[PDB]
Amino acid sequence: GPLGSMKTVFSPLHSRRHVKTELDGGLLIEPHEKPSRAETILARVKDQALGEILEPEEFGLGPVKRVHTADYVSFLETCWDEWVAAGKRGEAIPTFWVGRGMRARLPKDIDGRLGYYSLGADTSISDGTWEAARASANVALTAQKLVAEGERAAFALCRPPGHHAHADVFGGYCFFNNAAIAAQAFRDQGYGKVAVLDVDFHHGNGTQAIFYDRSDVLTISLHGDPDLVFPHFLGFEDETGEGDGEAYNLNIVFPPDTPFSIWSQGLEKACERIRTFAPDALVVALGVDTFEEDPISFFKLTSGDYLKLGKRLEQLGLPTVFTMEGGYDVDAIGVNAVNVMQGFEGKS
Amino acid sequence: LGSMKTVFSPLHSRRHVKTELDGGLLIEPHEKPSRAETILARVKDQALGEILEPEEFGLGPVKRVHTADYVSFLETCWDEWVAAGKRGEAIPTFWVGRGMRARLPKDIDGRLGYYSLGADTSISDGTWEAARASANVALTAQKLVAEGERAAFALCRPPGHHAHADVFGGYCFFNNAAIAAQAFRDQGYGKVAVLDVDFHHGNGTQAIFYDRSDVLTISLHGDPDLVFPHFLGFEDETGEGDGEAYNLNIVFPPDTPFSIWSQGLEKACERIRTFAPDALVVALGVDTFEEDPISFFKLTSGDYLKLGKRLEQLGLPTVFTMEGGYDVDAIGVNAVNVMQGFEGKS
Ligand SMILES: [K+]
Ligand SMILES: [K+]
Ligand SMILES: [K+]
Ligand SMILES: [K+]
Ligand SMILES: [Mg+2]
Ligand SMILES: [Mg+2]
Ligand SMILES: [Mg+2]
Ligand SMILES: [Zn+2]
Ligand SMILES: [Zn+2]
Repeated sequence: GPLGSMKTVFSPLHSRRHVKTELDGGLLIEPHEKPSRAETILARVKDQALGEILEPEEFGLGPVKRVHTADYVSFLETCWDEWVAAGKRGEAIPTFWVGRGMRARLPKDIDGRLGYYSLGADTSISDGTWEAARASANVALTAQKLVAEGERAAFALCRPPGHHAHADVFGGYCFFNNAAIAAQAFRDQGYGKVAVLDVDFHHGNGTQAIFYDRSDVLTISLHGDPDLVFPHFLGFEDETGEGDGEAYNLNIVFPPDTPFSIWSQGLEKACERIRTFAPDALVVALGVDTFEEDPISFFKLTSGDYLKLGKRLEQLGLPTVFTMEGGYDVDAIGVNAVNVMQGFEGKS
Repeated sequence: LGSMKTVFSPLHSRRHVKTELDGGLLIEPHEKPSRAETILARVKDQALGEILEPEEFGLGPVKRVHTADYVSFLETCWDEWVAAGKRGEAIPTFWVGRGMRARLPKDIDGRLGYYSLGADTSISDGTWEAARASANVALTAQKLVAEGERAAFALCRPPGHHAHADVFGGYCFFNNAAIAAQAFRDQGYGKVAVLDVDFHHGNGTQAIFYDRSDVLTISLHGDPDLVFPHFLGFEDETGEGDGEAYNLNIVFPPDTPFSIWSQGLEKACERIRTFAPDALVVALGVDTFEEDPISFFKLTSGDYLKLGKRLEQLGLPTVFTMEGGYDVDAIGVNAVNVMQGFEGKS
């Protein structure tokens, strides 16, 4: 496509995930991660003529299982059917989990397995969750293929998001780690080193965990202080990797009310870390829940700041896949996410 | 025929939560105040023995079992929850998933998950007061036995046996049975056995004494592959370190009746005989009952008389702590039948 354009991959199958309940503050509420998020971004991609929009190819479970365990993939496929067959009347929500002092032992019971495979209770599973998660991973893999076959960049309009999912744990509205799947696909195709930069408001705990003992995939996240927000139990600045991965994970933490003038100092530190890592490809886990009107987050970026973010990311000079993560003010989510892509393409 | 004293606190009614997460829905809680009131009414109706209010022992004996940080959390959780703007009862949303750090966070939601093993045990106003009262009920029962009674009935509510040193869940906050067992040890009883006949595994009691040989922990329960607590309670868990061979789990499948369950009871009694303890704590649940709404054994009301009789034959100073049992219209008959069987009713 012409200079100033970027392709977007989008699957209509995201609408197969449309849960009705989310545990929040002790109540079952309307979920934050709703289908209109993807539809609003897509409409803005079309309205601004960002570039070609294409549906994903089907890559099968192979590339997903380069990152996720077979038992976990099997669990996600059967969980809903087993839940209904066991007589439960609500959506599939964990009630019990492996508390501190208990065994990490897989039980037969579906409630037990729900808790074994989860890190939170705000991510209901229902009919179509499996199909939407599969399509979202294929969206990311199709974007990776576009870039591997010649595009400078591509936008993977993933829903559900991915960066909170571990090799065998779901939560934070995520099931398959689309960013990690794209990064591993780059590695499997002969890209020697890959960086994953997580600019979503929340820590990419799943991505950090998946590559934690590796030096061939650099993981960086900017996020709200986990002492104060999800995911609470990872994301601290003292987590720098393990074994061969020591010095190849970087967390940058910010307090409530942080604006772009401060957040972008952390962005500059992340970009300098990417420069010294010198990767062959970049995956950006993009959330716009850093926005000043986001209902669940406490940074203060403006819509115009997303143009600046995209410009700065283009200056890294790397083949780049963007995977859509969070962002919950639906009025502005399309403007904000597409502003990143437009800034990358030279707008403003 | 014989008499047994019962300790009961009216402060149990301070815990009266409205919601329990169950099957993806917020339902009426199973662990409800009428459980304790129905048992107490039957204790009075049968003239089992004197009924006493608990003494206030303070937090010393509780902190012999539970960590100071956990005890502090339980006192402030509800106030912090309300001040943070939450509109429901206090229920964990996130926890330490496999692969995350066991690191205590500042946030109240984060601490709720750190200190819990499940989301079915809502916290609200008065939970702290009722949990403190329930531990005092167990400690008063232990005092009665140490001062000469053969046995005493601690009519605890909330129950206790699923609580670890620093984890609440399964309707439990303080491990009343563990607190009573440790009180026996602290008063010079060299060996103590804790026998858990509740339908569910006493995972908290197991964890608290797991590396210890001075407190023998035995539980009969439904197979954790199939029921709470799922991640402890298996027969291969026999202890750790010096505690090796001082934990015994006996597991049964759905539909198990007393004629089979009592064979496991006999194996537990033989292990207790060779251990030869100086005191016995029985974590007593009657959710082994054939009509219990969340459990799958098939004991009848008359079987609880036989259970009480068999426990008396151990010949030990015995504290009964009330745990589960959720078929309310039979809970009084069932629980008091254990005490009356202990005293000689058949
Ligand atoms: K982030
Ligand atoms: K790494
Ligand atoms: K038991
Ligand atoms: K033990
Ligand atoms: Mg179950
Ligand atoms: Mg919070
Ligand atoms: Mg009944
Ligand atoms: Zn986010
Ligand atoms: Zn029970």
